[PDB]
Amino acid sequence: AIGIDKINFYVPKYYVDMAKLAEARQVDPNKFLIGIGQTEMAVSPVNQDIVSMGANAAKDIITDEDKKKIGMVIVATESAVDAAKAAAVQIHNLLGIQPFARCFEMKEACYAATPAIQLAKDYLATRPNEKVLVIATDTARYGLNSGGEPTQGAGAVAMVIAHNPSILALNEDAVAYTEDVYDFWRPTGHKYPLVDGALSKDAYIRSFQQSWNEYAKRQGKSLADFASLCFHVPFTKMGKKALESIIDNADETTQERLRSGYEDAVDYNRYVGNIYTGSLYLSLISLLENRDLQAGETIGLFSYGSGSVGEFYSATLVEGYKDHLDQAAHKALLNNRTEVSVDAYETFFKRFDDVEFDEEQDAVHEDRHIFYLSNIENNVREYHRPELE
Amino acid sequence: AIGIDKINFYVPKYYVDMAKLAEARQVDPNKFLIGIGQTEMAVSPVNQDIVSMGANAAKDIITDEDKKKIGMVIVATESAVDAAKAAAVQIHNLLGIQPFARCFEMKEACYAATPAIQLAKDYLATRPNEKVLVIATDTARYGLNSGGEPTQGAGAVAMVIAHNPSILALNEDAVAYTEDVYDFWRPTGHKYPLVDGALSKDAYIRSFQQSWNEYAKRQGKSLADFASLCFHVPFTKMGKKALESIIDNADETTQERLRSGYEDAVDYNRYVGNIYTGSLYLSLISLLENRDLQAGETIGLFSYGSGSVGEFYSATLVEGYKDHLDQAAHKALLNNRTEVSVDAYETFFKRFDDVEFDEEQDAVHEDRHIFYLSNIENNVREYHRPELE
Ligand SMILES: CC(=O)CC(=O)SCCNC(=O)CCNC(=O)[C@H](O)C(C)(C)COP(=O)(O)OP(=O)(O)OC[C@H]1O[C@@H](n2cnc3c(N)ncnc32)[C@H](O)[C@@H]1OP(=O)(O)O
Ligand SMILES: CC(=O)CC(=O)SCCNC(=O)CCNC(=O)[C@H](O)C(C)(C)COP(=O)(O)OP(=O)(O)OC[C@H]1O[C@@H](n2cnc3c(N)ncnc32)[C@H](O)[C@@H]1OP(=O)(O)O
Repeated sequence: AIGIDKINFYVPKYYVDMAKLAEARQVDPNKFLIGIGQTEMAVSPVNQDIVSMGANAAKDIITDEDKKKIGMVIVATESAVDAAKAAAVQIHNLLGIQPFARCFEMKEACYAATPAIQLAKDYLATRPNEKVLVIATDTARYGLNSGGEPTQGAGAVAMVIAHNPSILALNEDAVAYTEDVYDFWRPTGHKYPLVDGALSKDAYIRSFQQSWNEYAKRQGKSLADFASLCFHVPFTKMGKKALESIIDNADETTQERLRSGYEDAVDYNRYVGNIYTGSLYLSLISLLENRDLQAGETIGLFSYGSGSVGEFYSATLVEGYKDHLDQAAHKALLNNRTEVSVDAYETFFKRFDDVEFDEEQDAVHEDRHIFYLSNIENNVREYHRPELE
Repeated sequence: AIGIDKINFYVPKYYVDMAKLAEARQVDPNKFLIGIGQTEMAVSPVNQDIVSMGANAAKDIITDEDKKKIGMVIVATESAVDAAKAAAVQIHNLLGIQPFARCFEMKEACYAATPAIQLAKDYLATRPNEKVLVIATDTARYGLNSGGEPTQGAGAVAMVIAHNPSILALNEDAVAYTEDVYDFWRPTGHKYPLVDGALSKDAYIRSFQQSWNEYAKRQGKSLADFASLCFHVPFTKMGKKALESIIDNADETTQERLRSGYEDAVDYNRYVGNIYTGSLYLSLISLLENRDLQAGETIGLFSYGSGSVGEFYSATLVEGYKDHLDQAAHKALLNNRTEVSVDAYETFFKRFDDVEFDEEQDAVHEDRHIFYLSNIENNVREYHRPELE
């Protein structure tokens, strides 16, 4: 079998409380806490870009041996910093991976990490001793006082795909569905995306229904065959709606199971926000660590990308997977963050726009053990490397 | 076997004479004609963006049946018009391909089309009744009076990867090489790339030598085993230098053959210019149509992307391939172009920057049989479809 052998995520060291944001936006806190279903929003300091967040997510899961066996490094993102040079090249360099490897970026809104791991699996079919590093990294920025502001987030998820995976085996049953729609897009030149709220909800649910129907038809499967479903989520309230529209015809035993699985799947996302390409895989991490699924059981995953493309596929938990997760490290990562006021968040937000460095405000002295953007000279980004190196 | 079943290209209807450009830039025409090795530069009218050029290259090689069997549409480019929505979705829509397919963009400077076709092959290994559509589309724009201006170009190449290919079977011998270098890049916000001419040449040649060396070592092969080599062409003279750097240690018979093959390979490129991700594949088309290679003979290909990543692989000619090429249509495509003066070229260029439509200057009435950008309303691009539809 081939699948996810290692998985880990990284989010910046700051966050803003959703109830506080609500107060500053003149709305009932519950609108955010319950309406959209978010509790804390990740805030990006200027010294963390998609390159440093991606490297930080991958550094803890690649060993010296892995550095010699990784044949491809794929970065999925819709928050690129260069129009030509793939961020995968910089991360390949920063992580010290062997030179004979392919590095490139994949793009299609928040759907990109899925074809990356699926194709990584296909690439590995004939290479039992090779591995593939896939990194989903993004900064969901809508703008201050914008309609999507409450759903903002930032982070990166790193996955090592290989034979004899310790966590999840990817099955060969994926089915995608493409339909040209303008629910969310960001033309060249625009700092923030153009959104069509109401329309983005309909497109999202339709893509899911269409992909699931085709999948169920081709595999002769039904919801009852899944221990749990894991979806892409712009915010937890949106994911709940998509689930309810599909399990509307499932048995009661199945509905209780899938509804319960969902809450475990979006646990971590409630404290980070939308991280685009990484949202589905952060939810996957949450599900695996917060729920106690049994080995051999199957999970159904739905990946979505505005524009739009949807894909439904399944994976199977591998025996002993619990021993290969980093639950303590993950809870620690989220708990070790510092809450910032809304005014502070707004200052960070404005500085990120212009990439205005400030060693004091980002408190870089505390980041000795991680990768971070230290400066830009002659249009070249310079990164600080973990002290351990 | 799996490989290229069909391949076609499209360049815009205008071009500027290199000798004319030289005179306008106050330099010896031979500097451009012999020095860099370019005769005509493709000029982009505003009604041709990467989506329409890509659709125009694929339309002539997609049959009704193909539309039903294409399960993946991959667009390689470094000239994207949206930071989130993959241009593959628009092309998928324009070409009328069946809904159950994956659509996404791949990026890594001019290297992207290669991992696209290599992964498309790995993807098809277990899907016998499916095909993949790969489209490399770009507009190489450096800026009026810039250092790279003479090497500008625009166009797209479309390839259908399938089982039992009619033209080329892709072998399982690819080896890539990555090395972080700032020879050419374009930070977000920059209209034109930042280049380091001198450095970019050495980076190119080093990547080729490192890739070739590892490939020769792994496959136990030598240049003498190739009927011809085909490489990425920023401009024909650059490819000549790279080739000369390695055939030095080759027999007289092999040097004559590879030098001769090179001239055939860059024939079409002399009249188009650099088209980034599509350059290598345009050269491949040129080689196959202008030379008379025999079935079973092997071609060695070198793909390069600044940043940088290089890959060397081989493919074998399929018996009867000549009957599956479109030399007549290609010669006609290049011949039916209209030369524009340097003044007109500069007007077209400046208009392209701001996407300022001009039905008369772009002469859209002549474009009834092709796809083209007809307008942009509310940040949404509208395209005209061939009348035959
Ligand atoms: C972006 C991607 O990554 C791609 C995708 O998945 S597309 C998914 C959707 N798109 C996005 O996420 C883009 C950004 N989204 C947006 O534009 C907006 O954030 C949004 C439209 C999703 C919501 O913004 P909004 O309009 O201000 O809130 P609104 O839609 O009015 O509704 C707020 C919710 O809180 C509820 N609510 C209102 N006041 C409340 C209160 N006091 N207490 C509790 N609930 C309350 C409302 O009933 C509503 O829930 P429903 O789903 O039952 O209607
Ligand atoms: C961009 C990608 O897609 C990635 C790659 O492949 S990177 C590899 C190539 N890089 C690029 O294309 C980047 C963009 N290009 C550039 O920066 C520039 O166009 C360039 C550096 C390639 C050349 O620009 P230039 O400086 O104006 O021309 P210059 O370097 O002076 O030399 C012109 C050539 O014509 C020759 N020449 C000069 N006058 C001549 C004359 N009257 N008659 C004939 N030959 C003449 C020169 O000797 C020279 O040839 P060689 O050096 O190879 O012997």
